[PDB]
Order: sequence, then C-alpha cells, then structure tokens
Amino acid sequence: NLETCYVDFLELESHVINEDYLKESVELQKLISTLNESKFHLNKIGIHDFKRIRELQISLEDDLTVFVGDNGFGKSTILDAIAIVLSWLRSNIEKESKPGTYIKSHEVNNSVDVEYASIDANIKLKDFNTSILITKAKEGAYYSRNNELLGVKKLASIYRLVNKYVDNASLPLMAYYSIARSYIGGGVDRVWSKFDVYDEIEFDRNDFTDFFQWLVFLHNRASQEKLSESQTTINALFSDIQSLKATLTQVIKGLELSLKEKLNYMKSLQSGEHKFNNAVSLYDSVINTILKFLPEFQWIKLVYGDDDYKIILKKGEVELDIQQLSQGEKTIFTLVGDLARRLILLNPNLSNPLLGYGIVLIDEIDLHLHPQWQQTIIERLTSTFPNVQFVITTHSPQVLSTVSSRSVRILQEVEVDGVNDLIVSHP
Amino acid sequence: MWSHPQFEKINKMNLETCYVDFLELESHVINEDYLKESVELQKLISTLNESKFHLNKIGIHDFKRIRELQISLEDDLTVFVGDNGFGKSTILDAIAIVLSWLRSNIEKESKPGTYIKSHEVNNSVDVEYASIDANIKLKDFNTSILITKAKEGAYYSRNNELLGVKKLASIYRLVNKYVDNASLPLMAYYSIARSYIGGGAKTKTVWSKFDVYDEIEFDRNDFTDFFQWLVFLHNRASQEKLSESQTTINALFSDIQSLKATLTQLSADSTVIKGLELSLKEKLNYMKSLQSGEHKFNNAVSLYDSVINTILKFLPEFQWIKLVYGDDDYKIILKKGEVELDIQQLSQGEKTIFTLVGDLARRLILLNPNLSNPLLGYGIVLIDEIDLHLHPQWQQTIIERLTSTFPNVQFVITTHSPQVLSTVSSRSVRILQEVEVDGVNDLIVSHP
Amino acid sequence: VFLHNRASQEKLSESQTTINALFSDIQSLKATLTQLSAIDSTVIKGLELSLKEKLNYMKSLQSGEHKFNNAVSLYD
Ligand SMILES: Nc1ncnc2c1ncn2[C@@H]1O[C@H](COP(=O)(O)OP(=O)(O)OP(=O)(O)O)[C@@H](O)[C@H]1O
Ligand SMILES: Nc1ncnc2c1ncn2[C@@H]1O[C@H](COP(=O)(O)OP(=O)(O)OP(=O)(O)O)[C@@H](O)[C@H]1O
Repeated sequence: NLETCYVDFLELESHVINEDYLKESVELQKLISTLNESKFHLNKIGIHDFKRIRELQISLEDDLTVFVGDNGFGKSTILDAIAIVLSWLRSNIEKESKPGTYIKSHEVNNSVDVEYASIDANIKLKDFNTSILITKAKEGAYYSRNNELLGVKKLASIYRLVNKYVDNASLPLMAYYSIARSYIGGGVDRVWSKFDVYDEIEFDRNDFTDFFQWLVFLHNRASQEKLSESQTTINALFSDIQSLKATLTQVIKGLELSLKEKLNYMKSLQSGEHKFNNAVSLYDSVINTILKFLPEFQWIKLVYGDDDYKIILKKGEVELDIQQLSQGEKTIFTLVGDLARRLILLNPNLSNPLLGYGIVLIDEIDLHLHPQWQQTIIERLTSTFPNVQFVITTHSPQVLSTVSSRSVRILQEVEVDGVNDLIVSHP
Repeated sequence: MWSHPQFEKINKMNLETCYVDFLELESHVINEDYLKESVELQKLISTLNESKFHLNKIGIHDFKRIRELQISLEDDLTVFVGDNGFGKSTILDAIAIVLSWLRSNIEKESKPGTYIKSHEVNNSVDVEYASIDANIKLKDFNTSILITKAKEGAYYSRNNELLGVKKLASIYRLVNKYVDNASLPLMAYYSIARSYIGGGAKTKTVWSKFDVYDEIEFDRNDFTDFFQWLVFLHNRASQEKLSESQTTINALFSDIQSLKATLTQLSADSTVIKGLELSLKEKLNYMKSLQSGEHKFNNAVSLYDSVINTILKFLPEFQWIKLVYGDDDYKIILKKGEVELDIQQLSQGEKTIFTLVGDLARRLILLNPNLSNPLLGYGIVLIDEIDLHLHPQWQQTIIERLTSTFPNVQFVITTHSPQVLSTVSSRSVRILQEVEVDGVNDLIVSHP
Repeated sequence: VFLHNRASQEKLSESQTTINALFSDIQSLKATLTQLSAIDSTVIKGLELSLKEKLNYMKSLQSGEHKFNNAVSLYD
C-alpha cells in the first residue's frame, strides 16, 4: 500500500544518514513504482448551500463526464467548486502551508434560512483515499467552523518527498480553461523551470506570450542539435562569460546576471543529454499535434527575418501570418498549444510526454465552432490525451449527439415541498 | 456645398434642388425671423423627414480573402450564413469602414475617418491595391463612396472620392442649424468583443446627442455610461413625482373617497353630494387640462417605464427591476422566482441580452428627442454572431422580437447555427460558398 | 547641489591633469563599449549616454581653458 511504502521510506531515511544509502534503498524505488502506477482520479464531490445549489452529491467517471443544461442551471458553479477544491491541493504542494482561495461572501445562498456554505471532495489514488472539506459562514454569523486540511497535506507531503530525491519525477497537471480564453488569449494582438509551469502558474489562463518564447528556445535548441558544428559549445560559452567579465573589468547587476546566464548556458552545453526525445523530436511532435486539429492547413514554420521570428502557415496556395487567422482557428491553436506546453514541461522523463496524468476543466466547448467541427472535437481530444480526466459543460445538441449514454448528466429543476431544487439524472 | 445661381434645368422635386433653392435664398435675406418661416425650409423639412435611410448595395475588390464580389442588401433584414473562414466578419468591417466617414463629416467637416490597414490587403503576388465602394439611397437621392489603398512598395497613386458624403452631411448640418431638436440617423456596430464588455472619474452632468457619435463601435466605457445615464433618468422621474402633481393627487382622491364612503354608508337638500360631485368634476377637469407634453406625467415617468418594460420583454422569467439606493451607493435589484438577485450575480447569457438591449434603447432615446415614441427612429445596426451564450430555446425567438421592437431599423446579421435559419424568410437569406472558377478559388453568394 | 560641487573643483584649483584623467576614463569607456558591441541594449545605451556626458564635460573643461564665469560667482 501507499502508506506502507511511505512508512518504509521514512524508516529507511531515518536509519540511513548517508544520502547514497537512501538513494539506493529499495523502499524509495518501490514507492516511485507505486506512484507511477497510480492514476489521478476524483471519485466524488458534495456541495452544500453554494450559490443556487442547496444540497448535492456528484460522482464523476474516470475518463470523461459532460454536463448538459440550459441557461441558469448551475453548470458554471460546479466547475468553480472543483477549482476551489483543487486550489488548496496546488497551494499545499507548491510550498509549506500556502493559503488558498476562499469562498467569497456573495457565494452563499441568498435564502434567509441558510447560515453557511460547505464544499466536500474526495480524491482516490488507485487504492489510497483522501478527502477535504472547505467551509465559510455567512456574514454576521457566529459559530464559525474551521476547514480541515490534514488529508490534502498528507497528499502533498508524499509528492514533495518523492520529488526531493528524484529530479525527473512527474507531477499531476491541474488546469482550468474558463471563458476568458476567448478575449485575447485566443487572439494574438497583445532557462525555464518546470516548477513555474505547474506550481507558480494559476489554473486560470490569461496570456500565451510565453508560449512564443518557449517555442523559440525549443527551435533554437533543435537547430543547434541538428546542424551540430557546435564543437566545444560549453567551452565557447565559458569563453563568452570570460569575455563579459573582462569587459566588466575594463547596469552592473544586469551584467552579473548575464554572466550567470552565460555560465548556465555553458553548464547546459557541457551536460548534453541528447536523449531520444531530443529537441527536434519534440518540435516535430508539437507541430504535428497542432496540425492534427487543423486539416485545412499544410505546414507551419518559424521564419526569422528583421531580427525577429514570425509564424508562417500555408493554406491552399496563400501563406498567412499568425494575426491573419480567423477566430475559430485562433481558439483551437491557443488551447491545444497550451495543453501540450504543460505536458512537455511537467513530464521530462517519459519517452512519450503526451501520456501524463491530470484533470482538465473546460467551459463552453462549443464557442465559435461550426457543427462539422463540433461533431468530432470530443473524440479528437480523447484520442490525443488518453490518460487525462476531462470535465466539460455544453448545451449544443450537436455535441450531445456523439456522446455515450453513461457519460452524460442532465440537470433539472423540480419543485419539492414548495421549494425549487436542482436534480441530476442519467438517461 | 455651393450657393450657385440656381440653374433652371427642368421641373423636379429632388431633395438636392430644394437644398440649392434654400441656399440661394439665404444669400440675400438677412433677417433670421423671415428665414425661419420661409416655405423653402418647410419643403426641405418635409422631404428630409419622409425619406427613409437604408443602404443599397456594396462591392468588394481584393480585400482580405474576398477577390471580387457584389452584394445587394434588403431594406429591413438580411442574414449571412457560412462556416468558419468564409469572410462573414469581413463584410461587416467593410460596412463599418464605409460608415465611419459619414460619421466623421457630421461632427465637423473635412475630418478624416478610418483608412485601410496595411496587412488587410490581399496577399497574392499580382494584386496592387484594394477598393471598397457603396451606395446610399434616400428614397430618390443616390450617393456613392469609394475607399482604396495601394499595396506597400508600389509607386502608383490612388485617391478617394468623398464628394457624396460631404454633400449629404452638409444637409444634415444645415437642417440641424435651424431646427431646435432635429433628429439624426443611428449607426452602431456590435463586434465579437462585446462578450466581456458586459462580462467584465469626473462626474458627468451634461448629456448631448453628439456623445454617442464619438465612436462607431461598442466597447468598455459605454457600459459604464449606461449606468450613469439610468440613474439620471430615475431622479428626473422622482422630481416630477413630487410638487404640484402631488397636490392633485391629494385633492382628487380624498374627494372621490368622500363620495364613495357616503354611497357605501347610505346614511339615513340631498346633503352636499351634488356639490361634492361638482367639485370632483372641476378638479378632474383642471387635472386633465394641466397635462402637458405626452400628457402622462410629461415624458419622464413614461420614458423610464418604457425602458424597463423593453428590457423585461426579453427576459420573461423576471418580475420587476428596481433601483435601490444603498447607503454607500446605488444598486439595481432584479427578482427571479421568489429570489432577489443582483446584476453581478446574473448568468453570462442574461448579461449579454441586458447590455445589448440597454445600449440600443439608450442610443435611440438620445438621438430622437422630438418623437413621441423614440423607438421608431431610422438607422442601421450591424450584429455579429447572434448565437453567443444562448440556448436553442431562445435562439428561435430572438429575431422576431428584435424586428418587432424596432421596426424602422435596418439589420445586418451573421449567424452560425441552423436553429436561427428555421425562422427566416427565403427573401432575406444569403449563403456564402466557395467555388474554384478558371483555376482560381473565389467566393459566391447564392439565394435560397 | 551640482553647482556647489562644480564650484568646489574651482576652489581646489585643480590643474589640467584632471582633464587628462577624465580623457583616460572616456577612452576606457569607449574600449568597453567596443567590447560590448562584439559577442544588453540597455547597457549599451547607458554607456553611450555616459560617454556623451563625459564628452560634454571635456568640452566644458576646454571652455574653462578658454575661460568663463566662475561657478563661485554664480553661487554667490
Ligand atoms: N446567491 C445566490 N442565491 C440564489 N440563486 C443564485 C445565487 N447566485 C446565483 N444564483 C442563480 O444562479 C443562476 C445561474 O447563475 P450562475 O452564475 O450559477 O450560472 P450557471 O447557470 O452556472 O451558468 P451557465 O448558464 O453558463 O451554465 C442565476 O439565474 C441566479 O438566479
Ligand atoms: N491578407 C490576406 N490574404 C489572404 N487571406 C486572408 C488575408 N487576411 C485574411 N485572410 C483570410 O481571412 C479568413 C478569415 O476571414 P474572416 O475572419 O472574415 O472569416 P470568418 O471565420 O467567417 O469570421 P468570424 O469568425 O470572425 O466571424 C482566413 O481564413 C484567411 O485565409
């Protein structure tokens, strides 16, 4: 069991003062094997007196669940509640006792009778189980209750311990694409640490400008690896650092930072992993991944001119820049590129990086799409990212026409005891 | 825009001939009192009022994806249907570009408008320039306008033709000079950026019809101004609810109550029942005579109720809207079912309808002060992707409600879903298609 | 503050060797700029501005050789 492995690793660490002895311990390797075998999953969540919802218990499937409903049926509230729960888990994982987002005053029900709001959730890791309760009382109400975070902190501890000894340890992906992805994130008119991608980046999506620099760096590394001719690249970077230091001897903080960057470049060149999933292979996989969703186009290239880089796409017989695409292809290009970027950054050890685990929440999947695209997007996403759990809300009947019976959830309003209540039913 | 010696030509009733006749008359008489009573001014006013504003036809050459194309638009409603990448938005931007020069020349003459962006020219090798042209018909008066731009790197020049717009705008400025509350046409554009216009300083005290003419598009601060305008209307009603109107309220009701109780009482010169009835009749006659303007609390209470009921027409699930004055600040309270809701707590779909209808009502009221019912004003409205954040139940009735509420406004709408297409007449449907002709791909428009 | 500090040099009656030292510093800055141009735009801009200021100060020293109103006279 996970608890048995954790206890064994703790005892071995306590007994083995030497770091090498702890690294060679069979308990740590077994724990890593159990963690890799386990798949992230969220079995259920209970909502009490949150927004319109008064009392609800929901169970989610492992692969995909889709909620269909009209306007005003609480589809967005479910997504907000799940993002609320995931916020505390992320904060605890990132650093010790990090405070998380709380329930706002206006979130509680407007009914006079209700006095407090509570959200409960349960997370299952293969055989392990954990739960978390977050609660906030109404304004001007006494007998305040305090949230319980022991279960989540016990999940964060095993991840921090596992990642402390192994620098290639994977992490679960937590992302939440709200409606805000359509304003300017879809548009383009506006060393990298893997820790910043997951822990230091919130679930909401705002700007994709970083994606461009990341692609530029990936292309530069791929070009250097493919063209070779680097010779002593580490020595060349060290000589550049020495030249910078000599110039400094012959703004000061920036120069020192640039010298440290040159030393980091020399160390990176000296390392030279040259793994099977090299830069050229990742570049090809990313481009072919995006091109899979846009059958009309032919190829995508990064053209360098005027001391800058620009993206060139070929459609039919006309080459277009990034800013000349329509809104529809802008949305898909932005969302898919952001999906792949986090998977690559979070899983640098797997041979095929598009196999990590995680949970994704998407709202209004049918924004700016014609029915022909709307009839094949779900299967495309499921095939592209197999080991990821998706939660999607939609109301277009075209989307519903291609979904299995067991994965749908229909919300209804029923008057019981003279009070309107929300119910969830399966076909 | 010239005085001219009024060349006789042949007899006609064109609006332009009346404009020249008035200009010729003005150059001689100096007393403004005689000018304000001249028959020529009356003829010009009548001709301008009878004419109905509507665009006629449009053509596009080498602009964005479209290579060569010409469309004719209906006078009441037209809908464009197509998939992604067929230039549904391009047509709307072309119309906005053309209309901007007309907007600019009304505020002040010889003022530039919107040009063509350098990246909007077609990307083909053999292209050299792009052009957009359009025609506006005022019943029997025809104007045309051309906008063009040459591709960067070429060494051959092109110019714009702005005689028609300058001449047409001069008529509007001239009539506005001699009329206290002359109306103006309505022009608006609701792009795809309106989703977070409602989705997301020095206090204003003076309003004017030119405030809506600053920009042709709807975005950001316009929403804020709507809130500041709404509270201004509410206080205007409250001021008129007090004063002498309350005096007639007290006298007429009490006297009527005095009669009613006696009839109900049937207690026992015939007392003073006849005198009381005579006093009630005199009070009612005085109250009826005291009415002025719209005769229903002037035009303030009726305007506020008209706006509220117009908004409530699109949201049947709600009961009433009220403007509670919070101690810190004002706030608006709705009511859905048995619950009281705040505007920040509304769903995305209801927010979009709230902003769209409120903005249209504000613009129409501001531009048409003399009309008894301001909603009848003429103009042109452009809307993109009417099916945003709306479930199919609401998709089937939005079009007829929009047309019925504003009957004299020309609508141009682009859609994406077949639910709307189920409730549109064949006459007002245009379908975009892609056809490769002579080895070159091109776009066509086909009637159903 | 700047005027008082400049008048301090006049009070000290510094000779032309100070101008030579400033010229040497300017030459060293120019060499550093040349090294920077080879294999930091803000640093280049700051170095260019400092070089221009040093050249202006050297021209002020030349005008001092040509003589001008003393900073002491302006101060009082
Ligand atoms: N505090 C509250 N008390 C009672 N009802 C509320 C409260 N807050 C919101 N509501 C109700 O929630 C309804 C839906 O708003 P909400 O923000 O939950 O959107 P939604 O139904 O989840 O979204 P979507 O239409 O995108 O699916 C509103 O019609 C409103 O009456
Ligand atoms: N300079 C250009 N040269 C060639 N094609 C261009 C150029 N600029 C834009 N396009 C074309 O414009 C198309 C998009 O046009 P547009 O945005 O009007 O269509 P749409 O998808 O119907 O609109 P919307 O989704 O914004 O309502 C792209 O497919 C692109 O090929």
